[PDB]
Amino acid sequence: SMSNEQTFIAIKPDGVQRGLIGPIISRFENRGFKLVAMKLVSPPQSQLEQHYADLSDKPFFKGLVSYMLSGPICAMVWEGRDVVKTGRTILGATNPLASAPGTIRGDFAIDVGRNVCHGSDSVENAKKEIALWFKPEELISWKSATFDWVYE
Amino acid sequence: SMSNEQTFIAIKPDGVQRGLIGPIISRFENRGFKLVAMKLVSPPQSQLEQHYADLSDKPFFKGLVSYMLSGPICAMVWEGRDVVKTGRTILGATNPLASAPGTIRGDFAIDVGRNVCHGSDSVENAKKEIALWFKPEELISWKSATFDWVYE
Amino acid sequence: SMSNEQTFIAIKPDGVQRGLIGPIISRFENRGFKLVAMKLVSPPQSQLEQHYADLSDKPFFKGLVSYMLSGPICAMVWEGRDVVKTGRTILGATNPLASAPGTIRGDFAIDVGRNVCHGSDSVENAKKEIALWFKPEELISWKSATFDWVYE
Amino acid sequence: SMSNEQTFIAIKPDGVQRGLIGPIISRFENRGFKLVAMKLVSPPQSQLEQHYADLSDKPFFKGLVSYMLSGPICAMVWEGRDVVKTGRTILGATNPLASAPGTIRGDFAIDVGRNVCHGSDSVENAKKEIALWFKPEELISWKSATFDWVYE
Amino acid sequence: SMSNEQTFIAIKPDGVQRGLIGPIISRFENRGFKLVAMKLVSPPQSQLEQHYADLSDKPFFKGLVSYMLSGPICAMVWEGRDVVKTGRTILGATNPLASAPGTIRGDFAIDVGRNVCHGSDSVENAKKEIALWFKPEELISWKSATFDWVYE
Amino acid sequence: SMSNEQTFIAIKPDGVQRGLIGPIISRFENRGFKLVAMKLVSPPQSQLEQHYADLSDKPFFKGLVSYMLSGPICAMVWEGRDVVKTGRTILGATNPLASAPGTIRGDFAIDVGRNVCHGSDSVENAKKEIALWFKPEELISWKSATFDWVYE
Ligand SMILES: Nc1ncnc2c1ncn2[C@@H]1O[C@H](COP(=O)(O)OP(=O)(O)O)[C@@H](O)[C@H]1O
Ligand SMILES: Nc1ncnc2c1ncn2[C@@H]1O[C@H](COP(=O)(O)OP(=O)(O)O)[C@@H](O)[C@H]1O
Ligand SMILES: Nc1ncnc2c1ncn2[C@@H]1O[C@H](COP(=O)(O)OP(=O)(O)O)[C@@H](O)[C@H]1O
Ligand SMILES: Nc1ncnc2c1ncn2[C@@H]1O[C@H](COP(=O)(O)OP(=O)(O)O)[C@@H](O)[C@H]1O
Ligand SMILES: Nc1ncnc2c1ncn2[C@@H]1O[C@H](COP(=O)(O)OP(=O)(O)O)[C@@H](O)[C@H]1O
Ligand SMILES: Nc1ncnc2c1ncn2[C@@H]1O[C@H](COP(=O)(O)OP(=O)(O)O)[C@@H](O)[C@H]1O
Repeated sequence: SMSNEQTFIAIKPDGVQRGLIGPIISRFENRGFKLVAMKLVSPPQSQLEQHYADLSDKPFFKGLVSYMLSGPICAMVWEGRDVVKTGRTILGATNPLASAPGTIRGDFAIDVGRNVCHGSDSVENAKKEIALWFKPEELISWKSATFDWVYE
Repeated sequence: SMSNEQTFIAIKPDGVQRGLIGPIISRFENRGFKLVAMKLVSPPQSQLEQHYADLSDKPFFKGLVSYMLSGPICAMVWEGRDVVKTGRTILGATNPLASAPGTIRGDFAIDVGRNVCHGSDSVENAKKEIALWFKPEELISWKSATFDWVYE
Repeated sequence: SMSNEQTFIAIKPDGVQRGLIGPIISRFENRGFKLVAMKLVSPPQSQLEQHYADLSDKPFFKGLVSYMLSGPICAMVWEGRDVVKTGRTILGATNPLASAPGTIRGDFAIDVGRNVCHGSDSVENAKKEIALWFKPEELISWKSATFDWVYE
Repeated sequence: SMSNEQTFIAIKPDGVQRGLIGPIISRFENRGFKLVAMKLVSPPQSQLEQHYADLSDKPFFKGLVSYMLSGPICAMVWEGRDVVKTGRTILGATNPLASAPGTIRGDFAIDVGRNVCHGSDSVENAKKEIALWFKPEELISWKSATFDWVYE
Repeated sequence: SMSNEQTFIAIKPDGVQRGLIGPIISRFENRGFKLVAMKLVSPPQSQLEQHYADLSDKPFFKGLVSYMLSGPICAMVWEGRDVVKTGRTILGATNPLASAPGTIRGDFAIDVGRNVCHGSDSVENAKKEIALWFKPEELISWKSATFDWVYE
Repeated sequence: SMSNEQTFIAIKPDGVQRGLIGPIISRFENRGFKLVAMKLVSPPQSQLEQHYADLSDKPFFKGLVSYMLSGPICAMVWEGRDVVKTGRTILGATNPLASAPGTIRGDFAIDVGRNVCHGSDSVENAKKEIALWFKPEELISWKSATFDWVYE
């Protein structure tokens, strides 16, 4: 689609505690995507329950929210062509037992409840998650010096 | 299912000769598995033949045994949930021709007779290999400081 | 001194454009320091002139401010024992021509006007830079799961 | 099947511009393949048109040749068993959207027109591409010290 | 001066706990030194007190032995020309505050009591430490395939 | 001073044999220097003797020449401000015993007769070595997409 597509990527509290902030950012950075927003944050419980509002009936919802509250979160917005779908491919399968080596979860995660990172699963959910986690002023506008070498 | 499942991972003499001990250990270390036993050994021929007992009448058996005798072996025991199956996924296909990049054999190996590493193919074979290569006191009991961040 | 000492580290616009956000964060992360605040920001010219207010009489001041405005900045606050002095050691000499390999500038920078990163040179300047760049609510409070293994 | 098979790998101008010469070479070097020829060249227009002669009727042909002329190319010849097929697997799918993480394009590329690298798709085309890009005297004959550890 | 010199390198419990076994081994492996013995052990109290016998009058002696007992240790014997002196340089200064980036402690450690690794400080002390931590049968004799390329 | 200063960097046969082409290129590539010429060559004895002409009556001259003939050499020309002096700093001390970790020889070499790489010691010697190893048309003229972010 368009090279200005954006997605929401968040390093979960287990990824921060295990020192994976650098490696995870390098995966998207080396792929050619543009970081337009990033901040370390500890959101309230109500925001995390809204982020996972589609899973409010799951049995693991209560444990998921409390685990997302157990530490800081590195919330990011990455911009690039097909960055939503490609971003999920970089993260790996939701259950890292089903993820392939070379992906984030395939290299670092074991339990589905401790899968290190989060990524938007659709363009519409990406826009809803970006507006939920970031203010419009936190989206930084700039052009990469190698844009014409990453994109045709 | 059980987070205390154990598998036997061994760096074959070609992996030792090519300076791959560090990177191979980092594959399991960065994934979140616990190293409970490790030693550099040059095991006798009988132990290696007992290790590959199910392949005694294979055409490549004699060559496999002498090649496993041609250099030191880094024998390891890794502990973690589904470490047996996931460990095999980390190693890649037995023939690195069929292995995917991002795995150990997919990044370092070419020939099936020089596939760099070994991994237990099942839980029962893992217990038999662990008892064959390691004495019980050589398995170290300890608790990882990030156990609760790797497992839910 | 105290293990709660904080310093201000910022990835300059040249470091962001060249894709060094991941590697730089990994230097402090692998050393054992705790990231307590981080955000991607494009500060106004007045804030950057206050950040370098001690150099308002330098001939390179006008070019320094405009260069700091040419792209986004990854502003960070790292916490750890002697993190101010050790942080400068990790960055390297101000002129990367005088920096040693293994440091950030020793591995990535050439020109002093394009030295990729910034670091506070004293505890007092660190407190002034932290309050200048970050709001008090952006400092996230948490304890690393390996704190007792990094510190005695 | 034979260990003396050769393929032509070429780092495209976008790969050179984005500082990927080192990492791409390490992918084949760490796998066990032998570098027998390499040079940084800026070939004439007629050479690139012959390289993609089978795509002369494609609508993107003129733009492909023009973009391949816009910068230097790191032309290489790698030798090893099944190096053509395995080399293609290391590069990843032609469209980086379909490429897997762990491959070259899966880690570094996004656009099909900016897939940073090229590899021969067959042994016949490899010989034709090697004869087109290299003089026979530029292929260096040597024996790797770890040959007997890579191959059985 | 002789290439058969041996030193004792030991990854301390904090190094094991922080997932640094792989990276530390790669430091010596990539330099050209040969691993002739390695094991993951949890030594008794009397062995650690003999290891630091020269520091029995230090005030931090009791705490040092207790902390060295609090987790597993990766005991290693590396062989190479001037491996004792060069090994100390690779580890870095005893106090990580004085260590340089690029060394093990300069990249991973902060506290003197948590410097993640140990190395023999002399050839005489290396022989004493090797005889204390390893049985003679645990030192594997082999010839590196790149020996004639590491040494003249 | 001049950003178009050029130096001659060559990977010696031991560096090629030990699979160090990728990492060595990344040292100069990540620092921000521009690769303008590169080729894998097996130069004749006379060229190598002319390269080390100032050492003709040294005791190690004959051994140095035959060792430089024993394998392929990756000859390169790198361009950048103070690339000659900084390039030598990246390589480390001639005797890797005296070299610091973080440099090429400090991370990969042990013996002075096997110090992996070569670098021009002065600007005038660089011009003489570049003309000795490379034809003028083999030097590629191009502009890095991040030139204005590496240099002020
Ligand atoms: N069975 C489970 N047990 C515990 N946690 C789970 C389970 N399934 C999903 N989760 C957690 O809930 C989050 C939401 O998962 P979901 O949105 O369905 O997939 P994804 O987050 O990969 O798009 C996941 O990131 C995962 O950490
Ligand atoms: N056709 C073959 N030729 C040579 N060696 C082989 C062949 N098949 C298997 N081997 C070697 O024998 C070992 C045992 O193979 P097997 O146990 O069947 O696969 P895995 O090691 O993946 O469990 C392999 O690691 C491989 O190195
Ligand atoms: N001579 C110079 N020319 C251009 N820019 C300079 C020069 N000296 C310093 N700078 C820039 O001004 C910034 C402030 O430098 P200074 O505060 O003196 O050292 P540091 O920032 O390393 O503590 C530096 O980060 C550098 O990028
Ligand atoms: N639809 C397209 N649009 C733009 N460029 C393309 C397209 N398809 C292929 N190319 C370019 O043409 C080159 C030749 O493609 P092809 O030979 O079919 O794939 P491969 O290079 O993987 O063998 C590719 O490397 C790619 O950069
Ligand atoms: N002042 C101190 N406080 C706490 N621990 C110390 C102190 N000095 C040394 N140690 C510990 O004792 C060990 C032995 O120190 P020493 O042998 O003098 O240095 P090295 O281990 O570099 O040879 C060190 O590894 C260090 O962990
Ligand atoms: N004493 C020695 N013994 C063996 N080889 C040596 C010795 N001194 C130098 N050499 C080799 O000769 C080459 C030329 O040395 P020299 O030019 O003086 O240092 P540099 O290569 O750092 O400029 C070195 O790269 C080294 O490999």
